[PDB]
Amino acid sequence: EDLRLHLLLNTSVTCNDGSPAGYYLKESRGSRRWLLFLEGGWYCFNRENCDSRYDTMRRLMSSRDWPRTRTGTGILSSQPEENPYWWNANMVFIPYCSSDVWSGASSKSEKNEYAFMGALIIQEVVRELLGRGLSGAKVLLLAGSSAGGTGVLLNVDRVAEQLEKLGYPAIQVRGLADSGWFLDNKQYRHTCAPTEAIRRGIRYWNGVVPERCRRQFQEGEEWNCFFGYKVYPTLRSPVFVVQWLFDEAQLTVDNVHPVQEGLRLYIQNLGRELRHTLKDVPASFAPACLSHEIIIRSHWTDVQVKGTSLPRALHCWDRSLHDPLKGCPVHLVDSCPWPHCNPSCPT
Ligand SMILES: O=C(O)CSc1nccc2ccccc12
Ligand SMILES: *[C@@H]1O[C@H](CO)[C@@H](O)[C@H](O)[C@H]1NC(C)=O
Repeated sequence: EDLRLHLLLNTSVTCNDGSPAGYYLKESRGSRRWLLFLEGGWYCFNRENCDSRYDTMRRLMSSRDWPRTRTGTGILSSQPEENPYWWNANMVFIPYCSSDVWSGASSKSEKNEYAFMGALIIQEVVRELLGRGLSGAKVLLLAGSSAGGTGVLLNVDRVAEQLEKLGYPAIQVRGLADSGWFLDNKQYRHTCAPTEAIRRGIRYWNGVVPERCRRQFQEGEEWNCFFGYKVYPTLRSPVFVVQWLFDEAQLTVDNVHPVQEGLRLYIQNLGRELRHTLKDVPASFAPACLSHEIIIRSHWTDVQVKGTSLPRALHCWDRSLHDPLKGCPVHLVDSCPWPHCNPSCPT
């Protein structure tokens, strides 16, 4: 059940402090399915708050203290009872140590105290995994939670193009974005809010975004591509979107903590706004819960939207991509308007 750590052989691809990045691997011979999960954990957009993050969240900025193994949980689990969806797949857990929402491509030098290479970590991991079985893969599912979910949206197309120009058009690259579908909305009450943090982060990380999204918003406005409802329509790879309607990180950046009318309308409008952004997303799972992340939580099989679980919804999504399905829905968005109106929400 354990995934074994492999630091990157290309030591030029580093975490924030210059230590090498890496990945955790549990191989599954006899399986051409490969799951590459992107860890979340917020971000940092200037020297000062990155220094604070280095004091108290150093494992998200450095590999010096990483454990040698890690137990696969939820969709990374290998037992069918915990992971009905992809229990037999090759499991990859990519630690989040770049603090850049998996967007940076900047090395640390005399002018940069930290390296932000999240976009290069994903590519270098994919490159070093071909020699360990990925070259024979049939499906590469790029998954991620929180900032890792947004990292899927930023990197799923880049993963497909890298394998294309490397002589592997048979590997079908897909994305699974969990809790990374954020809104650049107005805060309930008025450090940089959210939309200004990404604006400064891109310049601080020299972050990169999907090409077609970059061409729409152009120079100075690439921060728009960090938000799912604006970057998703420009992606070519199939992406399944998992999003709590009332995400805790979304409420945090909205300064939402007996609910009076003003806050009630704000919460119900947020749930409404998120539903609207998913109306055109065919493969989606959006329960009306106040929570954060799901796909690597051990009890991720418990939540249901309209009677269908997330593992089943992901199974139906696989079927839909096998070249319209009866009793196998892929678009599952709660309609009720308040946190925990879905009885299967976590407690
Ligand atoms: O990683 C985590 O737990 C939270 S990440 C996060 N939160 C809120 C808004 C964001 C916007 C853009 C990108 C990431 C965002
Ligand atoms: C290591 O990674 C860097 C940055 O992505 C790249 O420029 C370099 O060519 C890589 N080296 C090898 C041997 O792959």
